Amino acid sequence: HHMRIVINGFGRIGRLVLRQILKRNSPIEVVAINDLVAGDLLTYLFKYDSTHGSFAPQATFSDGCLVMGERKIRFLAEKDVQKLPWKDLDVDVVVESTGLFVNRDDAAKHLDSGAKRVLITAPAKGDVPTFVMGVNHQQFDPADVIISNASCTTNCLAPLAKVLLDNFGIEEGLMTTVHAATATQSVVDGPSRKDWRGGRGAFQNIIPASTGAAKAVGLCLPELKGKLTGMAFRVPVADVSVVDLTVKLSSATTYEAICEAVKHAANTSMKNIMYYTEEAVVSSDFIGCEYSSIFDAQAGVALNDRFFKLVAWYDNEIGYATRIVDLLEYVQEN
Amino acid sequence: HHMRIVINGFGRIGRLVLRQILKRNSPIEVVAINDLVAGDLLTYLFKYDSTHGSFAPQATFSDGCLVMGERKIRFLAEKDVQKLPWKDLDVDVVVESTGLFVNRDDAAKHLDSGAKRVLITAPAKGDVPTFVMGVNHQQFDPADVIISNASCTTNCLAPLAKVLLDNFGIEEGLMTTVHAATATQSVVDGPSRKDWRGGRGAFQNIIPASTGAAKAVGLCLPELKGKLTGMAFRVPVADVSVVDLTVKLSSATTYEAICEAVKHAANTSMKNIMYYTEEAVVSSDFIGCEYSSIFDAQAGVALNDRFFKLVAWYDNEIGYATRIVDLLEYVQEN
Amino acid sequence: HHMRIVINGFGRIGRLVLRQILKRNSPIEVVAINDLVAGDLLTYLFKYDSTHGSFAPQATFSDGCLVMGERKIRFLAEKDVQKLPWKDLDVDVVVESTGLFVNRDDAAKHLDSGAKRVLITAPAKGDVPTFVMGVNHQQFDPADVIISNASCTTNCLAPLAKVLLDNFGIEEGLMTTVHAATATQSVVDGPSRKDWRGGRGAFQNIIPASTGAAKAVGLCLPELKGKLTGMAFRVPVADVSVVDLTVKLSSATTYEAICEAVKHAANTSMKNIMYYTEEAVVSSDFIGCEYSSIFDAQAGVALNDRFFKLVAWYDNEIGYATRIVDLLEYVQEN
Amino acid sequence: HMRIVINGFGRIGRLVLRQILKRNSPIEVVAINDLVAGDLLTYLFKYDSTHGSFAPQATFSDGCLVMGERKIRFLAEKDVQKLPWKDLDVDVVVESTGLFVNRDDAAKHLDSGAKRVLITAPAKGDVPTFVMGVNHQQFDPADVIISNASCTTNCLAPLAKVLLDNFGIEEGLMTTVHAATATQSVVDGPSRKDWRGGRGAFQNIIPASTGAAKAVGLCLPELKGKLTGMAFRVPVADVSVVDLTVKLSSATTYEAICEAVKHAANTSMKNIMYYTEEAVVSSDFIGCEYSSIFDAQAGVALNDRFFKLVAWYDNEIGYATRIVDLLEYVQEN
Ligand SMILES: NC(=O)c1ccc[n+]([C@@H]2O[C@H](COP(=O)([O-])OP(=O)(O)OC[C@H]3O[C@@H](n4cnc5c(N)ncnc54)[C@H](O)[C@@H]3O)[C@@H](O)[C@H]2O)c1
Ligand SMILES: NC(=O)c1ccc[n+]([C@@H]2O[C@H](COP(=O)([O-])OP(=O)(O)OC[C@H]3O[C@@H](n4cnc5c(N)ncnc54)[C@H](O)[C@@H]3O)[C@@H](O)[C@H]2O)c1
Ligand SMILES: NC(=O)c1ccc[n+]([C@@H]2O[C@H](COP(=O)([O-])OP(=O)(O)OC[C@H]3O[C@@H](n4cnc5c(N)ncnc54)[C@H](O)[C@@H]3O)[C@@H](O)[C@H]2O)c1
Ligand SMILES: NC(=O)c1ccc[n+]([C@@H]2O[C@H](COP(=O)([O-])OP(=O)(O)OC[C@H]3O[C@@H](n4cnc5c(N)ncnc54)[C@H](O)[C@@H]3O)[C@@H](O)[C@H]2O)c1
Ligand SMILES: [Cl-]
Repeated sequence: HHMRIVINGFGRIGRLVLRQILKRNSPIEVVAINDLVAGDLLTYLFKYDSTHGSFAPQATFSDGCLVMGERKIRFLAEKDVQKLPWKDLDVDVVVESTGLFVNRDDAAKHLDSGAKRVLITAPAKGDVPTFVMGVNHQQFDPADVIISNASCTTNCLAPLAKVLLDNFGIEEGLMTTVHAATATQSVVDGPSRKDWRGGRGAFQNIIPASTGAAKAVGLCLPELKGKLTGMAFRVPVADVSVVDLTVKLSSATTYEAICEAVKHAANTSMKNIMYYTEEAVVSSDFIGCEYSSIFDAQAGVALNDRFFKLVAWYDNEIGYATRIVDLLEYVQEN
Repeated sequence: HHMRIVINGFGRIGRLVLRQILKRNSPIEVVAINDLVAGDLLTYLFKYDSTHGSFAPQATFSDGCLVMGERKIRFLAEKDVQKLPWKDLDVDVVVESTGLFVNRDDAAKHLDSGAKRVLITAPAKGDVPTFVMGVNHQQFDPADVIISNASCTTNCLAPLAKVLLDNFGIEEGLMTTVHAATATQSVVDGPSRKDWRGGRGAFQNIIPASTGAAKAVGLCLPELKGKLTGMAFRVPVADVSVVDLTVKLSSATTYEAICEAVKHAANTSMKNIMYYTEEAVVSSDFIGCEYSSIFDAQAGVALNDRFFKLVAWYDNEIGYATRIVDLLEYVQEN
Repeated sequence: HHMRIVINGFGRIGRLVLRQILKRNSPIEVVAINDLVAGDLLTYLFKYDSTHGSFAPQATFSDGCLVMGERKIRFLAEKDVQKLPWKDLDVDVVVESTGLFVNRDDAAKHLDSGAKRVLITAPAKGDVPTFVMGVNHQQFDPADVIISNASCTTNCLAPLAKVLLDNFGIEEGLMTTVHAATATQSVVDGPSRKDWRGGRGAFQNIIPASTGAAKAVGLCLPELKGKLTGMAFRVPVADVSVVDLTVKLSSATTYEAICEAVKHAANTSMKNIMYYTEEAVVSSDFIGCEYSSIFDAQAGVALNDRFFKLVAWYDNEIGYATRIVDLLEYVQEN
Repeated sequence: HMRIVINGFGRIGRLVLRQILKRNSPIEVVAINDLVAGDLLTYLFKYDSTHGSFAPQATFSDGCLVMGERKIRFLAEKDVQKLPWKDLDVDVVVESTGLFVNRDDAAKHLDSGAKRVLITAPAKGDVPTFVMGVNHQQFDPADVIISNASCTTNCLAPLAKVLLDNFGIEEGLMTTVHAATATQSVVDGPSRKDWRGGRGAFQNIIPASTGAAKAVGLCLPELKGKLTGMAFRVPVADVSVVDLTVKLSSATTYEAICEAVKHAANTSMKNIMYYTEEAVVSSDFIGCEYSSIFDAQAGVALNDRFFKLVAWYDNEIGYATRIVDLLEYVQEN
């Protein structure tokens, strides 16, 4: 009587989603894993992780499956999309995490192959409902067959933006994310058609990049439509990012009142989504942290009673994968 | 009568100051070099540089001097300040680049040892006039015996702030600098009494840090007093930093008009101080660049006709060292 | 009764030694911690670690002590050694991990201040017995008041050398260690009187360095005197190193037989000292690993039946700190 | 003059063009083939994170790389058979994609009209392999498909030849501590050939195999079966170092080795080997054009026959310079 999912794309997100499913003993049953390489190599990448340490030492690859005691997850290596056997496997939700099927027309092919629902682990183009846990996820409708979990940056900015919005109101906001390197970057200078800068050596450079997170916050928080914009800098760390939010609030307030508002949210409405800290934290302190947004109280500054610069950390890998598991469990219960 | 200077602290700044003096064939004569290690080791660090490449292959250390053809610079290794022979060497300006004499009372010890003037290559505490080339350096008075060149970050933000001030006015400004690692940081987690986060491993972490640039810009541009605030993030690159300036202007404008104002300033009032580019630049492209502030036209964003986020690069080593040589030559001419 | 120790130098090794004492619930009682800064900063560095994650979340700094439930460790900040109160604190062993008292005459001052024994966490100059767990530690004499645990590299090479010696004999051995960066290195190019190359930017360079491990192995394994030599390369990783041992054995053998010899030792005589793996391991896979020497079976190569190149990993921080605790527990029982 | 084309405008392809221009070589680059448009390729040629900016007046215009009066046609064909080497007067195709290392793959350039193909990597099959300063004079004008070996082979082979000619070699085991390359990953990902090579390049020391030791046995047949080796990939963007443990055939001293290498660097190995006694680190060789820089102070001696020797090389610039050197030698022969 549990939820049957498959993971399409066993990458950073796909593998860590399975890790988080196992780490919490979720009732979700992972039925199949699809990627481009054989299961023995995927099992290796699942067991060994340069960022998050080793996992499941007893996990083994046997007979085309990932064997973990009695749990057996079927490995697949199909690229034609239409040849995925979701009808035979009775797939409830496809976790679409390849990074290549962000268009709704592309994601709809999983539905044609027998899947009942599709969860895109990235911002999606087209009429795709997008949810951020703790912000607008209760707006999920059982009739939505293709949904998105937004980006990791949106999951960091949106909760903070909601606390500021509900408590003080927002007039204007300009956001910067100092972002860890991701798989789309290059080890040495190479070509990247969509963004030339992104092909430059990932660990030699601070790399400016665009982001849609600020506009995305305007979708799950419609009162913020047209009030936020942003940019990004890619920097040589392998994981963990930070949001730098410069905001003009609608009401006069103090930095203490903002801290108290975020602290109160982290203990109530934003429980397990936002975290509030006053420690002298650095990025590596958040490797493995599962919150969407960790408010850095000592880092922020106030210019006057309406202009502030606020700092919020996030493990762009683990925090996002955990939100995927949270959203899946919410969809099963609705 | 040429200017006779000495370099106190032959570190990143001290060595690159000598490089830039020689690279331009300046009439400034370096009389002595003071540091904690022998001259043979200092000559080695002068000839080989992990960031800026090898320099002066014919340079050699002989008889306690740095021999470069006919130029001979005396090496010193005194730390008690009071034993430095600046009176016998007829020192016009001491380039104070140890990082330890930022207080005016400490820097005044060079004057007691025979120096006529002291230039602190960092923000200074006390009544020390601070100058930014292209912003307020013409306010230098020959009666000023202890002067400062502000920080590298202030030299990047102040020219951009002046252009914005003169053309559109500034109501509010919130600045973030994504800054390269510097010598005060640590290779692995260690203690840093004044700045706990700064002792964490420099190349494992995004490290939040405070900055005095926003307050310093309010001093050399008094119309911006109380209008600017800022913070910093230290990231794993060995050189080159970038200013992220969120500014609300006093009058409505377009992003194109801002670009045109900076472009024109770089060709006129900010000649050899600011540079304007529209190229797809990343940080390593500015290694060796001598400008104080390089406006990145494609990286910036606009929220509306008064609220913008602007991006300006700087080689925190070479750009600052070049401004030191510029300020010395200006002081010499007045 | 139980052993009372103090940690002189609360650095990478000093903190991880305390961490390893607690992780195994050792009967060793840490009575005092001495370093250069106050206990609140030392507590912060103990709780947060860029390389090994956070630890002891309920640990607090209070009244100049490190409070962990009912365990209370006194914090000290004395550097003059002769003013250290080891007589009043009833100190059995000083864990000397500052890196500054490697000479026996310097370490003997801990005895003059009231300590009964000194364990130097580094190679030591003078008549200091040096021990490698699993190789020669049973040669410890209760009369030895100042002892050494050798280097991290010696603790990796010596166990492997012993297995090769006992099974096949060694005619010649030439060792290279590709070593992680350590606290003696620099973030940017700076002066290093003892080692000019070591002052160059730690994360910009492969940096050649000398090593005493090969000679140190010749002391705890006298049959190898004059048969081993070595060098090192420091590379931009924050932790985990690897030994590259080129060895010509005394008798003909196969690479499979070497693997079986090491694997067999790991299950018996070298239990918890050596580990044997055939996995496709990389350096980060050994972060947190407690073995002194992990044999990388698939990475090594054979030239012929007597000349081999063998690969052995070690977490130079955690592996060595664990051996410190192992040596301390052995000394208590003897 | 000699007319060449560059197939694969990557790290090697671009720096080869950079080295041709830096020396004002008579070689004329007729066309450039890659997967992306010329404007992006022009950008990557002008800006380089490792070796700095170059050719500021260069621009992409009318599908060409324009540099004053030089105009290089840009191509973006992947089907090989659709490359117009017959219409062009192509003398040598610089095969630098990394994907056509087999002779059967390289022979397709000949089918399109090219007169010769130079594979910028170790090649499988009956492909003559040359190392400048070691065996390049064995080049035969009848050789239509040739190889320049690897960057690691170009560092090890000159040192091995000096040791071979002066003292003889009994046995040798080589390790290269190697900079990260384009085949690696920024974060942990799949790599079918070498699983370890897909792990995060700048988080890890990564063991890897190498064929350099066997390749030295080809250009120096007296060393066949006497050398073996391995590699460690480490988090630097450029410059690698060879760690050669060798048993020599005759008793000698470390000073005699240094003097032999120093002597070769001044004569037979001029502009191929360099001899230094400075306190060098890897970044000091960024831009260095020698194939093999002997690090005199880093090496150690065990006895009068067993030594461990250290030789640096810029795996990008040194290799690209040897490509241009080999091309200029082939043109004159
Ligand atoms: N990396 C992050 O921090 C992060 C954060 C939030 C969201 N996301 C999003 O998650 C998605 C996955 O990114 P990632 O970081 O895991 O990247 P990744 O490169 O590590 O993972 C993608 C995986 O999909 C596989 N794949 C590629 N083409 C395929 C195909 N046709 N069929 C099946 N499998 C295929 C690849 O082999 C790879 O294992 C992206 O859309 C990304 O934008 C990533
Ligand atoms: N590094 C940058 O990017 C940058 C930019 C702008 C300003 N600055 C400022 O320039 C100053 C120098 O910093 P740096 O980057 O050159 O650091 P650094 O550590 O590289 O240089 C300081 C040098 O002074 C020497 N020194 C220390 N104590 C001394 C003493 N008592 N007498 C003589 N020499 C002594 C040290 O050995 C070292 O060589 C600092 O105040 C810094 O804030 C640096
Ligand atoms: N780092 C490793 O991987 C490793 C491995 C094996 C052995 N070791 C050895 O362990 C020793 C400690 O090295 P580390 O890596 O911990 O370096 P570290 O710099 O991290 O630790 C040294 C600590 O001692 C403190 N200290 C300095 N002078 C002091 C004084 N006079 N009194 C008290 N405290 C003082 C410093 O503040 C610092 O916290 C060294 O001898 C090193 O060679 C290190
Ligand atoms: N990188 C080094 O240090 C080094 C040293 C010695 C030899 N090599 C060899 O040189 C070769 C090139 O490697 P690199 O470092 O330049 O890698 P790279 O990835 O930077 O360059 C390969 C280029 O070829 C292009 N390409 C791919 N498929 C193509 C196709 N079908 N047709 C045309 N162009 C295509 C790619 O877009 C890319 O720009 C490899 O064989 C490598 O082994 C490299
Ligand atoms: Cl007891």
